[PDB]
Amino acid sequence: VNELERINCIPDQPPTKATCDQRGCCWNPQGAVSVPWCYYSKNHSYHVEGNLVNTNAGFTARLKNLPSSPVFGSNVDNVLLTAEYQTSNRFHFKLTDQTNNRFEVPHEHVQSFSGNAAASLTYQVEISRQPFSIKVTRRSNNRVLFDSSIGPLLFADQFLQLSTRLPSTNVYGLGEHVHQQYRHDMNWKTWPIFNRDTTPNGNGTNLYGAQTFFLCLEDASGLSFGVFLMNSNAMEVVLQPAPAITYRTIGGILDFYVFLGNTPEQVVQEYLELIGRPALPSYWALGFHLSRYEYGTLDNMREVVERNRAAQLPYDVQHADIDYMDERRDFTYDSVDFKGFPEFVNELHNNGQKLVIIVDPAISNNSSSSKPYGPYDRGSDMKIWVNSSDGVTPLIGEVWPGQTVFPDYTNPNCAVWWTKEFELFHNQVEFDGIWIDMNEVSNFVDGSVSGCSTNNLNNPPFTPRILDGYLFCKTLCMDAVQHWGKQYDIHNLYGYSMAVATAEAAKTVFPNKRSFILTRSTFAGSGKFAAHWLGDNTATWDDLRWSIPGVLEFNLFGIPMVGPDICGFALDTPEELCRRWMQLGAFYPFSRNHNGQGYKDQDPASFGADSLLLNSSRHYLNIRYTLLPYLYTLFFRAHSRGDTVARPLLHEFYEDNSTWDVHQQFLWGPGLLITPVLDEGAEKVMAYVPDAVWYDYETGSQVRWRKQKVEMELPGDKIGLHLRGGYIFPTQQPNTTTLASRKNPLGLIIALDENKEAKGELFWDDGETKDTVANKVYLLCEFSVTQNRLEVNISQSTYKDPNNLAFNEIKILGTEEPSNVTVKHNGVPSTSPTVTYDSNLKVAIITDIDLLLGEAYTVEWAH
Ligand SMILES: *[C@@H]1O[C@H](CO)[C@@H](O[C@@H]2O[C@H](CO)[C@@H](O)[C@H](O)[C@H]2NC(C)=O)[C@H](O)[C@H]1NC(C)=O
Ligand SMILES: O=S(=O)([O-])O[C@@H]([C@H](O)[C@@H](O)[C@@H](O)CO)[C@H](O)C[S@+]1C[C@@H](O)[C@H](O)[C@H]1CO
Ligand SMILES: *[C@@H]1O[C@H](CO)[C@@H](O)[C@H](O)[C@H]1NC(C)=O
Repeated sequence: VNELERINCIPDQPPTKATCDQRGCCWNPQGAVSVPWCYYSKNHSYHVEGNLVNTNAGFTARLKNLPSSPVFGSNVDNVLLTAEYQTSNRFHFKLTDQTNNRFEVPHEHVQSFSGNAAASLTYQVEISRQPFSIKVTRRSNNRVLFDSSIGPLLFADQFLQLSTRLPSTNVYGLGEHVHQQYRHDMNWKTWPIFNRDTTPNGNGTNLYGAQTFFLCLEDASGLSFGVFLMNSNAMEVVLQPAPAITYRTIGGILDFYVFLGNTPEQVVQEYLELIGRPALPSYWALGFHLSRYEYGTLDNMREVVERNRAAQLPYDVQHADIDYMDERRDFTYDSVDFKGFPEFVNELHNNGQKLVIIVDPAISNNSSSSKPYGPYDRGSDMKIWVNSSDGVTPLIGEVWPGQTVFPDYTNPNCAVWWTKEFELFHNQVEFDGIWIDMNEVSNFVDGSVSGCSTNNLNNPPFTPRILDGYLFCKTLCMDAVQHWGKQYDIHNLYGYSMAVATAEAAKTVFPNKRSFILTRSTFAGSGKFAAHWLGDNTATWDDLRWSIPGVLEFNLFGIPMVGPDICGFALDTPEELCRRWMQLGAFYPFSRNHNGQGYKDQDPASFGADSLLLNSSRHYLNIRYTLLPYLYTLFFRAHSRGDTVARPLLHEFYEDNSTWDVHQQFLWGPGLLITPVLDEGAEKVMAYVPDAVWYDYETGSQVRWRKQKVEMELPGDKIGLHLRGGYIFPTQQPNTTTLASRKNPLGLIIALDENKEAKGELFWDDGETKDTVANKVYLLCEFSVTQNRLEVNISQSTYKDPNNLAFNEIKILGTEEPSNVTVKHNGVPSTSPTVTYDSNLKVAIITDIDLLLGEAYTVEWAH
């Protein structure tokens, strides 16, 4: 037994031969660091009893427990395996207790499979019976993708474990954590997953959300696969250099999906087809957002808003944190410090901006006839609180307002209550979107104001290595009771259920609009409802660097609108760090500068009306806004097809092994390469330039670099931005708000490849109506350039923007001088446009043209 393949039999304590012998495992203390001294033997677990049975969907097998001493308690004697060949690219298998119903995640999107095994499978499944293992191989090359035979199946009531070999070390995903790098360290690493309010720092703890998905790039051909575990109990995932991964959970069932794709993008698409593709955001949510904890007063907030508006900062959204509230209570505002809040909301709206308000789940229980607190009275009337273990008394904890009860968003009636609270509050403050926070759920006491009873839920036989080592730390008692079940089973689902309930509330408060929901805690599928931010980071260079893997991983998870707090939540931010973070932050799919309580101001204009930081911030935000039609179309593809938005280099450049661990650069979609300076004092960045033609975004000059590491010169006012040859990028003249920018002239940037060809697309709808994609009210056009000729081709034409939008500029990169430029409309000539040519840079710009959005054109030229 090769030491890299040993599966640890003593995860719970310092390894001893005595414990090893008792557990019937193998003892060998002579390995390298982290190699398990005690590891499972060749036959520990389950065997198949009798024959497999064909079903319409796949097959079932009965697994029988081989005799073994009970380590983490009540072992499951008869296990049922149910396997379903759900699609050509997705396999589903579950291990359940044959004679008892167990908790299964009540997911809102995923449904039970009815139907027949798919035809033309890209995979094969192989079951070994003595001892049990399950293998999933790729049919084309027989590559073993999933293979549980490396370790036992373990299945006790509060301890379930299965391992899989992996075909490579290119492993990406799992969450929510700060991994620091994007490609996984496979060198004996354990990642705990249990929704927790904790600082995203260098300690590798469980954080706000629970994401069990990972993607593996098998080799340079691009062939990739993914694995998702549908389980919401506390768990940890163990990575080792075999390479192999082990999932270790403390309840529910092992419900696994395996996805195959021809590229990393296709694996993500397969995962999202299962779990739910992300919502198409409101176009305004793609703009820049500004926020802080404790402006203190509306006057102070209003002063910040005004100096950034005075600076002409692209600036769509203002967030109001708990300081707007009357003593930190939801659905109120402070009538003294925030007197005139409704007038301020009108000011934002008149300026073409949006208000996003924070709402916390926990509700103050302080109410009397003397001073009623409406949300609590109404919630108690409807009996929609999380209860203590007696099943009848609302659990009391403590959050921002003091003592609180917690809504049980798993109860359908709770969404009715929540909806009414928002309707009532929206009648006072006409906010545009909702930021749901502290929804792990976060509790300032451990469990409840009276602690937690000692029992198998609060104190289980095995505890994954979660921060502080107790499940109820800074959250609710594990024996608290909700509609879907006990907190032990549904804790990781709280913020998911809250986001589902908040989207329901939006149906009434914002009829037929998308609005915007931003959530802290997530589960698999949360992106269908909400954006995410990476939580309470710190103003350090480490946090700046660590942000990029976090953004890429949430894109894998189908929450593409993701970003950190730009400049750093905790601590005063250094000018240089904030300047670099604003440059990079202009390109986070969710772009928000947010700051903690009491720290020095870090809004862009606070650095000086004429400062390098403000100038550069404005410059790069103006570039972001210019590329919004491109970014929005990327979101359209995430929503409709399941593509990533912020995308790892390796998803486009998988043939090139130098991209497999790149985490200091990323792409927008296939075509825009972003190269930030991430090191203090630096005016350079060591960067990778992939195997494509690349053009400097601002000058349009073709770089000489290709497929190579470079030292990119990036002075204090620059971030690297390069356009990929072969792509056509739709643009729109920027303005300080997207309300205004969407009325502006459009442009095309044609970045020619080595063959002088390029292709692109543009999605365009009204930017805010819900279901425009499902109801087919949108424009989708395709651009292609193949020598001497641009074609604009319309594939869907069921929305026509009333603002007379047209492409009034075409910039062609990598071209010899165009002559005789001719424009045809539906094949019919043809006015001569203006052409400007830079012969040193090989850039042509065509102007004095008006190609109406939604019409077919051909633009032809000679050389
Ligand atoms: C939490 O406890 C409350 C009682 O405090 C339960 O309320 C019941 O709710 C239903 C309406 O759905 C009513 O038919 C019952 O009359 C209520 N019971 C009482 C005693 O008033 C509530 O069901 C509990 N929640 C959970 C998840 O168990
Ligand atoms: O006092 S804090 O440190 O700021 O509290 C944070 C943690 O709960 C934890 O660090 C401490 O409670 C334990 O020391 C909490 O997450 C802040 S919330 C999310 C943020 O984005 C909003 O601006 C804040 C107000 O709504
Ligand atoms: C930009 O927006 C302002 C409103 O903030 C508007 O007055 C102005 O005309 C817009 N500029 C255009 C049309 O580019």
